[PDB]
Amino acid sequence: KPRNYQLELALPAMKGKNTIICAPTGCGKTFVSLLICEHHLKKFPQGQKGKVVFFANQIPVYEQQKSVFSKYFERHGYRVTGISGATAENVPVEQIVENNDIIILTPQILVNNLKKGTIPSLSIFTLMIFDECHNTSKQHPYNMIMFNYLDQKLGGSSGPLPQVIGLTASVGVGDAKNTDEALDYICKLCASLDASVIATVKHNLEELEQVVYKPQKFFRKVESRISDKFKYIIAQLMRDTESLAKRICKDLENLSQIQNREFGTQKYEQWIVTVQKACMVFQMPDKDEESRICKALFLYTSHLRKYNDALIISEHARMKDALDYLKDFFSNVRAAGFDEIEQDLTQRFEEKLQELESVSRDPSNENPKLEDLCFILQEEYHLNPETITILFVKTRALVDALKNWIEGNPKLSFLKPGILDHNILIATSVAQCNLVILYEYVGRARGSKCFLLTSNAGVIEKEQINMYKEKMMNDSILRLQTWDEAVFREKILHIQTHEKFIRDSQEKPKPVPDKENKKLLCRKCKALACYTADVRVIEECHYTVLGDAFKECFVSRPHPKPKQFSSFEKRAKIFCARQNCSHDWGIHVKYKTFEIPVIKIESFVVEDIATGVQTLYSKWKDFHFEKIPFDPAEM
RNA sequence: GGAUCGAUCGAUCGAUCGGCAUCGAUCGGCGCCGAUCGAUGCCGAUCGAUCGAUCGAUCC
Ligand SMILES: [Zn+2]
Repeated sequence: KPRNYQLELALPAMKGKNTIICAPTGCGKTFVSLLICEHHLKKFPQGQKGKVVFFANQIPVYEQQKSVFSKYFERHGYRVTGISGATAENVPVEQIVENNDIIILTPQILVNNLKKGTIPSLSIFTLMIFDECHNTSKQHPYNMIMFNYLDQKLGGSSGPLPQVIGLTASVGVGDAKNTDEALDYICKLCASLDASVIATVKHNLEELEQVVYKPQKFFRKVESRISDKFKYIIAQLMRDTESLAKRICKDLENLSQIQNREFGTQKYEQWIVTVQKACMVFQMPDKDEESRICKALFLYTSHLRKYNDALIISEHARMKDALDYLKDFFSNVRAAGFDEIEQDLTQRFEEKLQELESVSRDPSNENPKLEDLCFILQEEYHLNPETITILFVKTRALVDALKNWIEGNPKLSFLKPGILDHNILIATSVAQCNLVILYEYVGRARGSKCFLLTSNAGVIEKEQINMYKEKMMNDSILRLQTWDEAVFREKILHIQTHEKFIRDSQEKPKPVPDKENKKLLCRKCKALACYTADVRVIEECHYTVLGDAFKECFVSRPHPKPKQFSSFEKRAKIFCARQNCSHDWGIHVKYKTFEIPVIKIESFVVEDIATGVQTLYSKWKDFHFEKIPFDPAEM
């Protein structure tokens, strides 16, 4: 039922000016959006009809919004549909838009439509609502819609432009340190989303706080381990692994430039990735030993990264969790290859494993962070026996690992399997949520706590300046609400005109396609896969090979999660077909009826025929060559 | 497969402050010392811009 708080938040969009409204709940935002839909469609007289469009970023919020919009719009004679990825092909989108009003499409569909040529203008819609509207920052699908609207408006061909109301729970601060910078960022958001009103609660603050989460920050800066025997053993393992890895390259230190590469840190992982991408462009002209040293090194660097991830886990989660992580990696990599390099590294791991299992089983080497995490979990489960603890870690490799520690520690018995009837849920990004714990990271039942366990004070100072930024954002929101309307309209017109001018400034022209027929090699294996003359791009994004000689150069493996993206259908994952390479290459797909595997340039390297230089690319847009479109008449 | 966002970290550049090292100008005392100003190199603290890596999430 609509209360005075929702009507006070929904007041400035009744007049007909765009808003960036802020409600801290989700159901209140949904009710306000439904109220704006009701008042906006009911204001039209006979002979005209409105086309209020709702945008939802993710699939579950799209399904929730589609269910709510279908449930409420039953007694008003209003039709409701929503389009998504599994709905995109089905029937053509122009017939859905032209024969309905309340489209709840996800924004990437509209971005693809306005890029294609369908939906010739944004003036068909009469109101536009943006769920989670502070995402309109840079190159977002919401921002692509807003760039289209600003090019339609400021170009001089503006017609019946839609109202551009928003929906969020936080305006955001960004890279702002002073109050003028926060005001500049909020004005930049208001100009990019093209609004002159920021609606927030100013009078009915008493009934607002009945659903507000209101966290209680309880930071605990607690020191790390002292007796690092496992770190000593595996650090010696990286030391002699890197020393034996220098028997094939005499300039491994000259490949990278990131110094202070201490083990167990993200800086070491960055050094490992940089030295892997530095070795991956190897051009020794023997072309038979080159595959051998590239395969050997790649095994060395994947072992090094696996060891570094083992100490990152052992720093955060248990010692034994690092041991099972390394044992699982060696068990999965033993079946992939049986050469001298793999056997040598595996027999080195079993020659260290006899002391590794002795060190890991020692109960005097437990992590102190896990000890006081168990202590605080014990005391909050003792205070209340129905606490749902959310646990935020940095990586998914910890997500099961801490869970195994939850399945390993005998002092706790009220913790239950909840890896994401579940007592504790451990995840990485986002319900009751009575307790939140952030383990080295940076709902209902009000009175919640948000513990933060870090071995560094930088995260504590970041959360302190985050609280200062929240207070300063609320102060800048009140300051912008105190301003006059016409000066704010002139300000957002100036800011969005400067934004449109600097957007048209960064319009790079078409790059030229390189005329040579370049050859693609494996990342880890350096085998002849295909030439670029046989590389056809299908829908200006996806690339494939129609070569008959390419068909025997790969092998198949069953896909764990097939899912029909766009008009394609996944069937299997393709891999390199050799003795001990087994490198990922792409994915087996069906377009309409053919089975032509689509590759990714991420797991490939590009070599030219004349110069012979090997180039490393991560996205297909960075690759500039003769992009011949895929013709179905050939194969 | 392709795109998008967020957190941490790295590289480069610029700005503010402090410290070390070096070269010149003025004043005072008995060639030496104290003070300030001007310039260069390095490091530390903070901020901004660009690029990248990892991790996570999202969409098509
Ligand atoms: Zn291969």
